[PDB]
Amino acid sequence: ADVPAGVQLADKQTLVRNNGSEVQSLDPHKIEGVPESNVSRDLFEGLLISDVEGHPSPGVAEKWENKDFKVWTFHLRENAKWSDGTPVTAHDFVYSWQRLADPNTASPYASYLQYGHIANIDDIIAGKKPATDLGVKALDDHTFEVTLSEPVPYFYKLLVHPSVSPVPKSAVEKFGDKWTQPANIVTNGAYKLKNWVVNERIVLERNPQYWDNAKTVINQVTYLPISSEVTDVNRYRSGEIDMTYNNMPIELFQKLKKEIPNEVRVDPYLCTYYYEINNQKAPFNDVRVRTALKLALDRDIIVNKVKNQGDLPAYSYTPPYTDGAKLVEPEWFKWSQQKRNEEAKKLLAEAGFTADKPLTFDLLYNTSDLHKKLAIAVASIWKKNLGVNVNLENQEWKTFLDTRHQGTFDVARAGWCADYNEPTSFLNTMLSDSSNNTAHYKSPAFDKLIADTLKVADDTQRSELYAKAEQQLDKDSAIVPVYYYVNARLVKPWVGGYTGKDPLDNIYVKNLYIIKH
Repeated sequence: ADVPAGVQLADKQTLVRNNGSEVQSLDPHKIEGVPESNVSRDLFEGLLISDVEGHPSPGVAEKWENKDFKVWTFHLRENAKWSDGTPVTAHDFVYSWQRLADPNTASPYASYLQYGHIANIDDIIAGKKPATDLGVKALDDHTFEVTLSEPVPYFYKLLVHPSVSPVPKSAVEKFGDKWTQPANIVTNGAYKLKNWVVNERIVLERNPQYWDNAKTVINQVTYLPISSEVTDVNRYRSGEIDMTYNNMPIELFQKLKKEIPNEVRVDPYLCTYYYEINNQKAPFNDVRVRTALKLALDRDIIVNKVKNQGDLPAYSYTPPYTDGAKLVEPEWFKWSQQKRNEEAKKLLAEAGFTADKPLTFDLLYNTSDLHKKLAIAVASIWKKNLGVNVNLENQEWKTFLDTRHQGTFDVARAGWCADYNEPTSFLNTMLSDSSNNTAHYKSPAFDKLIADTLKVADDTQRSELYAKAEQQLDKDSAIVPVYYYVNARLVKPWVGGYTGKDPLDNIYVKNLYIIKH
């Protein structure tokens, strides 16, 4: 942390953060969510990290170069160490990205190496080539070189993501899936794992071996797994919680706005809230059905009347304020709701849905006040605007992700947040073979538009193809865009260092500090 001149610090430097839910795991190769990444950033540090405002900055790599945006050489700082005191080296990285590529890891983020276009990743995911063939090599203990199959100018921006964080081979190999237990884990970020009580708390303690330890100020941070936004606000206002999770409850937000204005942080956020449709299951494999639901959902009601927390009605997957996005707002978004509603009902009648045999299906969401309340209004809206019947189902975060990967669903509440600030961070997740593709959407035309983005060396060219890829996605009604999020959470007046300027919300506890109160 960079403490401002003259701020007086508290004696006690401890932080309690709500984290939305029980993390799927602490293994960087086994995770895919915001809660998983919150804790990962404090424990495992990659090549680059986001600074306090989100800019890609030095992590384990102190400086790097590229040759034609295809061969990237990372110079690793020499004092980078793990919590057992042993050096962090380029060999750590080679082993880790290899472990991520390997199909026997079954990482949900295995496709991240495709997104970066590391050489040979497609045959490695496919089983055609062993993982040791990945285009990565340690030139020496402090020099890691990456070779891509094509120029990727924004490549280094991908490197702040948890999936490309180093994992310590000797803990993984001797303890298997128990490597992340506190007695077995070894970490290289600012913190170390002190305690892990499933559905109770995760307690991190400062890691003295961390290379930038001298600037770390919080000595201990606890991550809570509270999925009730009401309860998180409640324990924040009671004094137990210092920073809530950034999901706000409908029951209390307006009141909070009026009661504690200074503590309500409302900032730009590159996430999109959508109802993810299972594109390979009947009757959702019929574009008419999918378009009816997209059009009959009333964004003005959901976003401005029922949520009203500063979100913006959405008409696409990629957020339009993403760096490099110049999106075409479709015609249906400008229509009246009644015109959307008529159109939606017409397509369903063409799909053969009658009043005697209505369209009835499930709507899966992750346990949450916010999502339950939005789910009930959507159900109602869809019921009165289109005549469809919806059955609401909640699941704990972990089970919920796993249901969506399984394809054991109809429609599911979803949210995708950028991993790096560029449109492919969203668009790559819809590629036919993406490991992130829980929509189970396969469009050859969609795939080709995105494959062409790196065959041109023009920004305008590349934004126009992103724009066309969003239109293809909208043409197929792959999803139901609801709103672009804002980052809204409560932060105690004494928490210094949360600027609200990173649009990915990549917060590190090593950059925070408690002001004396």
